[PDB]
Amino acid sequence: MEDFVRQCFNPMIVELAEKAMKEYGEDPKIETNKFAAICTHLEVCFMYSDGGSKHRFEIIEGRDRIMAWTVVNSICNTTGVEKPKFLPDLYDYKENRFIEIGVTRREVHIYYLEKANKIKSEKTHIHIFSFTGEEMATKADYTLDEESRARIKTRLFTIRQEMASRSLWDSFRQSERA
Ligand SMILES: [Mn+2]
Ligand SMILES: [Mn+2]
Repeated sequence: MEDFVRQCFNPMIVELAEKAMKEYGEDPKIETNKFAAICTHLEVCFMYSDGGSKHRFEIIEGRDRIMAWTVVNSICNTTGVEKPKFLPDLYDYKENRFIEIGVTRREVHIYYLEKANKIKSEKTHIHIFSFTGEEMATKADYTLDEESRARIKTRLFTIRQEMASRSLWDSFRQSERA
């Protein structure tokens, strides 16, 4: 799986994932499913931010904590949107709302509720993807066009298929915890 991750994801995503794991004392060479999951999540966030009009989204995920909060606080100050308790993933300048993105190995509805429960926000939009083509977004409002969403859904399916071909998928699929 470590070899899979390093050949599947671009070096910027892999570096960010390694850093995120080491910040919690986790070794990417040992907790390789986690390594894969973090990379997938980052890749989805960046894909999502590329799917709108130029300048539609601000990326928050993947930034160091200080810069992430600087971005969040700046946006809150200039738009008056409520300050979230936890860092979200993106800000949507069109809809004027923060976005929390999730990618799940279980099922989109359970992950959606867990995420709703964690952030406890009246205002932050949630969008969840699976590796088998399901999605689930707050108020069935999927933000992006069918084409952009299809690209994300296809990418995750492709990752799943590659894992399966290497006999990595069944361990990976069963590795997410409530
Ligand atoms: Mn995040
Ligand atoms: Mn997220």
